[PDB]
Amino acid sequence: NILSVHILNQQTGKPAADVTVTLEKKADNGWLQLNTAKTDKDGRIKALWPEQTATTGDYRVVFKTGDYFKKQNLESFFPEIPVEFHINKVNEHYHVPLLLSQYGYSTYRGS
Amino acid sequence: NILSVHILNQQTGKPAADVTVTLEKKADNGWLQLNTAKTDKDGRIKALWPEQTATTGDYRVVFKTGDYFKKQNLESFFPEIPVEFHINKVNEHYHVPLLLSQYGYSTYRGS
Amino acid sequence: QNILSVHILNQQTGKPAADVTVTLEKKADNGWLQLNTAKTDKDGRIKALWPEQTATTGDYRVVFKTGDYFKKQNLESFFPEIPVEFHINKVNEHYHVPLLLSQYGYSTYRGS
Amino acid sequence: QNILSVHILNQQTGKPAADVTVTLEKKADNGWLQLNTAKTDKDGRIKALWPEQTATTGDYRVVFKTGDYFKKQNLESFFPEIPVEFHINKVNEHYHVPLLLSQYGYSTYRGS
Ligand SMILES: [Zn+2]
Ligand SMILES: [Zn+2]
Ligand SMILES: [Zn+2]
Ligand SMILES: [Zn+2]
Ligand SMILES: [Zn+2]
Ligand SMILES: [Zn+2]
Ligand SMILES: [Zn+2]
Ligand SMILES: [Zn+2]
Ligand SMILES: [Zn+2]
Ligand SMILES: [Zn+2]
Ligand SMILES: [Zn+2]
Ligand SMILES: [Zn+2]
Ligand SMILES: [Zn+2]
Ligand SMILES: [Zn+2]
Ligand SMILES: [Zn+2]
Ligand SMILES: [Zn+2]
Ligand SMILES: [Zn+2]
Ligand SMILES: [Zn+2]
Repeated sequence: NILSVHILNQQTGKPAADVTVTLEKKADNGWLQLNTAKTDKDGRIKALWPEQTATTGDYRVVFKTGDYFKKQNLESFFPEIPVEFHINKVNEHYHVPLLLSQYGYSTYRGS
Repeated sequence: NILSVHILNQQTGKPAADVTVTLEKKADNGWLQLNTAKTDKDGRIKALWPEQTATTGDYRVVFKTGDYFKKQNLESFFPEIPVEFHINKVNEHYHVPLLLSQYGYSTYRGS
Repeated sequence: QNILSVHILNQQTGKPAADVTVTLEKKADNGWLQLNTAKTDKDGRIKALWPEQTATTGDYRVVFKTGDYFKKQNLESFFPEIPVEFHINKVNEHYHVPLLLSQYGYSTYRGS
Repeated sequence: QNILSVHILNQQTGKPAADVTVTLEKKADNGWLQLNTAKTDKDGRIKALWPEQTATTGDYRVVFKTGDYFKKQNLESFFPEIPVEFHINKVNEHYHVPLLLSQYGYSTYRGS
């Protein structure tokens, strides 16, 4: 499977479990949803890509982090966190982690 | 003006100049553009809000960093960088910096 | 500006980290010599961390005493303190070293 | 899973930083004390950085020799090297310290 994401809560140093994440493909107009899943107990979704071959182009994962903090009775600057990325080789592995705090985050292409 | 953004290029330790940044307002499960501007020689847009009172709700600034890198013949993982945030109080200041590399970034509410 | 500014933004509150002790040291042979110590102000800033002596080129270290900052709030942190080592290759320039801070994560960089 | 792992991701390439020297030191009574040194593999990893000797609680630091890493590519960096200090309260636990590296900025955290 060509896409994995995970969330590490930088305030606890522990994974953010049970966080909804969506995957969309950029279309000519707007976006098209490909999948949705929730991070597991290790804050991971190891296989977020649906059962379909990928094409080169732009994609967007959206980590629903607002809800995750809301459940802890915590406020956050971000209602959710979209990350847009480009696939240029269709059978490569893509890894998009999120390092999360209430009022800041980091994301990168992981190994 | 209630919204400032700036971009620091972590690969040079210098500001990212002449980068286009849009501002959108959330409305009916879609987004509406309110303004667009370019970071100055210091990587800043001091006054990104249009000349109209802000309303509470969710907003999205989109840093056009894919284009910034492509002009330098540098590949980037991200075609652009959207950041969504809540504006709960219409008259206070919102500062949304971006720390930028080709394959990673950080954003946060600034002071 | 002063040759050296530092500030701390608490990423968990989205507000500056006030009253955090920060030291400045110069590399001296295989060790370090303290040049100054100061505390972030109410905006999380130390606008002028260099003491009133001429800065020389070479390597330096700021240590953000963040373990203590979190301990006062009865919060645990992975880092007892956070050292950042950097170059001062040119004494005619301004050096800005921000710290973006969480209990189990941080970022630092050369700012403007 | 080892008491201590570290890895480096070069955020300018989106690829691991290979063959980077990393030391590990303990905060002993007589000063900082080297316990081990190693080099990241082709995946940017040192999965087992602890020496064979039993770990105790206390303060430790890893120093990623990134200055050298960039100098081999004829690239400048703000940091001669990057120290990261951290607490080990439970010797039975796994401690992971990734470094996300750019020439003029980095991020670190306690990983899973
Ligand atoms: Zn992962
Ligand atoms: Zn959204
Ligand atoms: Zn693309
Ligand atoms: Zn992966
Ligand atoms: Zn992979
Ligand atoms: Zn700014
Ligand atoms: Zn977009
Ligand atoms: Zn909102
Ligand atoms: Zn501001
Ligand atoms: Zn402000
Ligand atoms: Zn500052
Ligand atoms: Zn120290
Ligand atoms: Zn130097
Ligand atoms: Zn400055
Ligand atoms: Zn690792
Ligand atoms: Zn050192
Ligand atoms: Zn300790
Ligand atoms: Zn690990």
